[PDB]
Amino acid sequence: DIVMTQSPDSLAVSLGERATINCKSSQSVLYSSNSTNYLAWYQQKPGQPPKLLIYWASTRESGVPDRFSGSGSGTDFTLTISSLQAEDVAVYYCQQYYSTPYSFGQGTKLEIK
Amino acid sequence: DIVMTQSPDSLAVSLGERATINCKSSQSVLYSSNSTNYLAWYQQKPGQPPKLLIYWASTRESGVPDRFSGSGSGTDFTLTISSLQAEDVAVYYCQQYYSTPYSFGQGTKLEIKR
Repeated sequence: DIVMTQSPDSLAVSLGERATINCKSSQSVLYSSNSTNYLAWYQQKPGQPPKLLIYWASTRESGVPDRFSGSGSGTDFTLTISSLQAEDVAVYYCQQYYSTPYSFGQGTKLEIK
Repeated sequence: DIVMTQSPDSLAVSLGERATINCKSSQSVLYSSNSTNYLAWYQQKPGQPPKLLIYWASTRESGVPDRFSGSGSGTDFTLTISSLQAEDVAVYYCQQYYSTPYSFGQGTKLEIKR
């Protein structure tokens, strides 16, 4: 199947500064028919289930602040936070839903410096 | 890793009738410390990513109509739809997020019996 790997497992940045989380798929998740990457990013604050943040690799889900943005294609993707805020402290997960079983990466813990 | 299996892979019922999709986990996702199940249900329509429908096994997400309700505990869960409506036609997936890697079931196609 498709294995997803993230990097790092955790990281910290000062409030106000940028942060980037990387994710690699063991296989391509690009659907050529409509040239789209079936990749998503989830935000998980402790005490809550994972919440959809970004899909199609770069499309933010409604409600998500414009400071979150996704990029990448094929097998390498990145989640970018332009200005870390207190509420952004959480564990992020990338996921591919190109072929079943849909799979997640191991997760990356984001914290404040 | 925990393995999620659903039954059946596809099914159909008449509009206004009930439908049930089952999901098994190879290992319990019941969390003893809080006695809650780390189980979720998603609805996926064509051209869109799966969308969170239910979490904690029975908590309905915001905006989700009461026709949808989840049940089960440990390793056996069930998604129920009391009155099938045309917009409920989609593929449903269960997910465990008790222990990484979080995982999905193979998906169940819900169709309208004409």
